[PDB]
Amino acid sequence: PHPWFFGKIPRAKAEEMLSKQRHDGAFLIRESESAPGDFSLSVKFGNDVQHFKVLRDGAGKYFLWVVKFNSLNELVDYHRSTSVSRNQQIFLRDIE
Amino acid sequence: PHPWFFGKIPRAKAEEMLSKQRHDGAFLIRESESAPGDFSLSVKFGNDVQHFKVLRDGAGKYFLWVVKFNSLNELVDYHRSTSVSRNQQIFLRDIE
Ligand SMILES: C[As](C)(=O)[O-]
Repeated sequence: PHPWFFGKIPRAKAEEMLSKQRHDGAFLIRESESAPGDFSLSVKFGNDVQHFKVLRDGAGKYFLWVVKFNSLNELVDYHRSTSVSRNQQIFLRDIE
Repeated sequence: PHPWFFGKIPRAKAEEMLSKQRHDGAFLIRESESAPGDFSLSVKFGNDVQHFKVLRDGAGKYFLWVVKFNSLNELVDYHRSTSVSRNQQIFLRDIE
């Protein structure tokens, strides 16, 4: 079916299992104990095993985090080294 | 105080100006004509000029475009190459 989707299992169990795997990035998507319905992402990284809430927006799309800005300026700067277009490498550069 | 803000200049005027510039990336921010109140980004690129809508979210943040997925599958594979931590470099690796 899916080697990474162990459905509903305890956060502890996961933490237990992952702490064994011998590689950073070892993960699995389980069903949250706390907030039902929502899935969580457990991953091993070093001497720990972190979790990430699998967020969903209005539209239903999935995502772990996205990049938004507090000011036009913060947006601009960011986009001097990260494309403004989603299908073309376009980086902002001063006029001039 | 800001060399890239051109207040309320016609979209056409922007193009005109920007098209003269010599570097892919030249740009300016203006008050959308077609949207009294919103800001738009004009960036010179290739023989033409592209325009972007500076969007705002329910929290009133600024952004141009984000990365979200229609399926958990998509989200995972994507995160094999892209960190899942906005503060740490962690890439998904299958379990053993
Ligand atoms: C948030 As959790 C650990 O219950 O998936």
